[PDB]
Amino acid sequence: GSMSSVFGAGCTDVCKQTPCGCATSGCNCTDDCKCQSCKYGAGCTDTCKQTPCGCGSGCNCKEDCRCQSCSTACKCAAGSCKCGKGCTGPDSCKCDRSCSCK
Ligand SMILES: [Cd+2]
Ligand SMILES: [Cd+2]
Ligand SMILES: [Cd+2]
Ligand SMILES: [Cd+2]
Ligand SMILES: [Cd+2]
Ligand SMILES: [Cd+2]
Ligand SMILES: [Cd+2]
Ligand SMILES: [Cd+2]
Ligand SMILES: [Cd+2]
Repeated sequence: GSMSSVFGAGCTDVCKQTPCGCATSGCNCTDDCKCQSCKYGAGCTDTCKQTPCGCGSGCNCKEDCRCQSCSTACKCAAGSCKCGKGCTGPDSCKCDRSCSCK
């Protein structure tokens, strides 16, 4: 129940590479980047990618995490998701822990 995208809202051509070059040439993408490959390392942990997630109440991520399973519930509610997504809730949120809302 989500958009089938591997990109965010402003990815570089380096992200459009193959393999993804952001892990070689640096990352410069947006907070919506659904690319588990470039933003990894400085955002996640080996406990998050376990699928669904092994973090839960025992997280070991960085901060650039886009998962709402281990990240704490946003204060988004009643139109309080100013990033522009407008999820207004952690369950609807698909942003990261350092986004505009959070
Ligand atoms: Cd990207
Ligand atoms: Cd990428
Ligand atoms: Cd990137
Ligand atoms: Cd994570
Ligand atoms: Cd997680
Ligand atoms: Cd985590
Ligand atoms: Cd949020
Ligand atoms: Cd959101
Ligand atoms: Cd957001």
